[PDB]
Amino acid sequence: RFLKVKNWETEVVLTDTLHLKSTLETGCTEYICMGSIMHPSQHARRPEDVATKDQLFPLAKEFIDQYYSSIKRFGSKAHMERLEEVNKEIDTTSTYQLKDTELIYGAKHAWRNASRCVGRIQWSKLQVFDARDCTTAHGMFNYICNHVKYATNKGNLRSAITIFPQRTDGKHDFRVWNSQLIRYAGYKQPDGSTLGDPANVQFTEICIQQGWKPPRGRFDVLPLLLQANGNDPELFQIPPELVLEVPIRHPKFEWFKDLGLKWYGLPAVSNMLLEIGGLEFSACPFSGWYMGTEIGVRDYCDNSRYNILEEVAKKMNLDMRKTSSLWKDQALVEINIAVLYSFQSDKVTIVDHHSATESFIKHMENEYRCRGGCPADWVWIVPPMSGSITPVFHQEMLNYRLTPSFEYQPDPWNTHVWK
Amino acid sequence: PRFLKVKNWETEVVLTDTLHLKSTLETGCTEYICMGSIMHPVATKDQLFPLAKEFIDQYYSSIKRFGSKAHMERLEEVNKEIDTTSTYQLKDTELIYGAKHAWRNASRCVGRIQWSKLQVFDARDCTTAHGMFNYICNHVKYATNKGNLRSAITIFPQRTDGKHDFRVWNSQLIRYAGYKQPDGSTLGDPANVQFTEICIQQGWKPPRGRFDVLPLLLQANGNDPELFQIPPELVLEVPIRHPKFEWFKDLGLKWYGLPAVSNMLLEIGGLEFSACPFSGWYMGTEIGVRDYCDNSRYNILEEVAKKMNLDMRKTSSLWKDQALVEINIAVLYSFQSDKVTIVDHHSATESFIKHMENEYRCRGGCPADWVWIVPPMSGSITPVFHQEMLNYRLTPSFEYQPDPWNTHVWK
Ligand code: HEM
Ligand code: HEM
Ligand SMILES: Cc1cc(N)nc2cc(-c3ccc(CN)cc3O)c(F)cc12
Ligand SMILES: C[C@H](O)[C@H](O)[C@H]1CNc2nc(N)[nH]c(=O)c2N1
Ligand SMILES: C[C@H](O)[C@H](O)[C@H]1CNc2nc(N)[nH]c(=O)c2N1
Ligand SMILES: [Zn+2]
Repeated sequence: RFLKVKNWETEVVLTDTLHLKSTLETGCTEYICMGSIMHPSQHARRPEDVATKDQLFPLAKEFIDQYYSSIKRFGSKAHMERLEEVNKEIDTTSTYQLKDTELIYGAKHAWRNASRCVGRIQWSKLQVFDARDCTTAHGMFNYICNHVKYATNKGNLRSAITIFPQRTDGKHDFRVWNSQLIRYAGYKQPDGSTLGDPANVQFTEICIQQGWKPPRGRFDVLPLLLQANGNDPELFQIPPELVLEVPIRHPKFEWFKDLGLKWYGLPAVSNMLLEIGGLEFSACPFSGWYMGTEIGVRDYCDNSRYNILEEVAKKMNLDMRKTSSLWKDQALVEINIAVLYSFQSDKVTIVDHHSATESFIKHMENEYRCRGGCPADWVWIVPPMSGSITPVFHQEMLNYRLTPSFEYQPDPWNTHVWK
Repeated sequence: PRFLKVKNWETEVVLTDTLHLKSTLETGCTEYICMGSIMHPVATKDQLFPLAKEFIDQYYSSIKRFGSKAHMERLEEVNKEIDTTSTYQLKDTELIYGAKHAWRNASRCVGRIQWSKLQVFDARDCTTAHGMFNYICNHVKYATNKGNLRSAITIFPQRTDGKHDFRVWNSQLIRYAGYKQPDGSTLGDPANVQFTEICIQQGWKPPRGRFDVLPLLLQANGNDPELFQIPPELVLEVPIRHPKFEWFKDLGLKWYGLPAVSNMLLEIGGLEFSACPFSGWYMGTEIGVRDYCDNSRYNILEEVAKKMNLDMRKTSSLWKDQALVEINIAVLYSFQSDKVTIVDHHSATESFIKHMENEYRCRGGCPADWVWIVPPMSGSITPVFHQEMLNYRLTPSFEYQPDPWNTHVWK
């Protein structure tokens, strides 16, 4: 009917009606909950390849209706002409093209609708770069460099998305093969161990297998692997002066900087799909700024990532014989103190998990007040350390799928037919 | 489908869940909205019949006697009781099987690797609050075992018409009192302020100290609850000191050794056991993260951080995180030093992954609530964080029930 959420620390109760506008299956049923499944559902709004008219047009009407409602038209002359324009365009090309305003609206609302994102208080402050005129990998690389430069802004980071041509028949996709624009290589060592970042071992190897000569260090910025109009991907080296990096040091442990650690300042996800009114932008790299835990809890401490916990623990002279000394927990805190201290000292935008979660609670209040709800995925909103001492831990959330949205998509190398 | 797969993204291990086909009651989610983080989303004859059948069939299957002569006669014997008396009585074997499987089925419990080692105390002959007290004392003494804790449950008479319920009004058997002061401050445990007032109103004379063990408030056969003081020599306690910080013991903190939850309802075969206190042993973060460090609890976070000379001006110093770790170190060190059973969140989550994999092997699945299985601190460095889990409701089960003072008709 109409669902309430309660915060068990403040007793604030919020009432959700926005979920009634949700279209896609979450994967749950009355009998099974899938809220901890990474990809619970395959319910897409359109089928395989180029859809028929009765498949694409109703999705397009819905988005156009939604956009003209958002600006307090709907039924206006411009709205009705737009519907005719979309209809003729689908009739004559089997697709349609978004206006600049519709594109900007759709990208912001994809971010506004991203139930897993704790950063959404910023959703309407997003710089949209229209790259729909792009035709080649070289052009994609040019757009990405300008994105990286604008978004980095000498450390005063600015949220941005660059949107490449939409999918047509599915054999002409634009893709950024990288998962993020900036990532460190991972090297599969002969003695079975791993040098660099273990997440990227496979992609690192694709790059090598494509002709990349690895410098074979521990912080090798990977090349860009860009695919335009379904052609074979091409390698490009981001100019180093565009890749802002922060040396990790600790405000008290002077031996910390001697660990020779750094991280990059710009998180820019580049393997997701942006879906607006039935159109699918398979290359839409988007960026904001880091929550400190994303580098220092996940990027340094996952067992299949950097795993430098022990060395920080060893350097801290901790009992590592048994878990009940909580040596992992102690080192994990110090690493996250160090990451934040370094980014703040170099005036690179960063947010701690206490501040980001507090902002999200505020965003939730705003969304329920003016929009009747806010989709939120508790499993992803709660930070990976110190969860119960942040306000989101005690906040009930409702998760549901609204459109426009960002969607997962398969890595292109499982799909690509080379030439 | 016929199968559902769950993946561990750290180890790549993939398990196949067929057990969820046997879940019969709701999760609260719908096909279009997930309620995985909502905390909480008498039977007629014709209602009781199929629920009893399902449970007896399940029990006779478990003992490899399905379809047997004893199975068919038990079935017939149950239907006659339902027909004649509108209820039925579990055999002792079924009671034990039911209690153990309600724990096995508890999707929010990370401790379930131990489920088959549960001491079941049958208290269905109890008739008065005094009798309940006697049963609960023996439970406490048995489970505590001088620090070598043993899990146990004590099952009081089932619900009949809803007007004669047995209830433990306490939420746990052993909790400390909370007193709100005229100046707005709180003495003791702020989580128990409401129940503390209920006890004082029933005549309890509070010591008005910081660690007053609350009295038992016991309701038998639907009568007004009655107060009892647990004998102090039965309440094992642990003074909290720190292995490095000399000053920690000067906070004067202690905790009780035995977690014993007493406000939930045990449901077996449609029968409802409204009074069923059960106990295990602590995971350290249940005391150290939640029992001292929720802003609605003791709030020695600020005290520990002060004594640590931490920069408490900005959050980005992570003073709260730093002080939370040390309190949890102290909790574990103290219990281990006093030889009182406790488990840290790393050991517990690792054991639970082993348990889950074993349940998938022999049982076809294991329902699990990631929101609750993942510990309240250092989540991603524990192995359950990367473990996909399926949540569904099997019966027998433990269920929430409203506080008895909300619905009780005072005599
Ligand atoms: C501006 C500062 C931002 C912060 C601090 C932030 C924070 C986060 C974090 C911590 C996550 C979970 C990541 C993890 O732990 O693995 C997340 C997820 C996500 N963010 Fe944001 N974010 C920001 C901006 C943005 C922007 C600009 C977009 C797109 C326009 C975006 C879209 C998303 C999406 C789609 C997800 C979920 C992806 C998935 O399903 O896996 N975020 N965010
Ligand atoms: C013996 C060691 C045990 C350990 C270490 C353990 C651990 C835990 C923990 C940490 C939680 C989450 C509590 C919270 O974070 O607030 C939990 C929940 C739970 N435990 Fe266990 N437990 C144990 C024994 C038992 C026993 C013996 C039973 C019943 C026979 C039981 C039934 C439950 C139930 C029903 C819940 C969830 C309650 C709810 O729905 O809110 N546990 N357990
Ligand atoms: C825009 C933005 C900023 C930020 N600071 N962080 C993000 C993290 C993610 C994410 C990445 C990878 C995965 C899967 N490993 C899930 C995510 O939610 C994302 F998409 C966008 C982010
Ligand atoms: C809002 C949320 O559902 C609630 O605060 C839950 C979250 N997960 C939890 N997990 C555990 N183990 N214990 C809890 O008390 C809670 N609280
Ligand atoms: C199994 C689990 O659902 C999965 O690993 C999720 C859990 N929650 C997460 N939360 C965040 N923020 N980031 C993650 O990668 C994950 N991983
Ligand atoms: Zn769900």
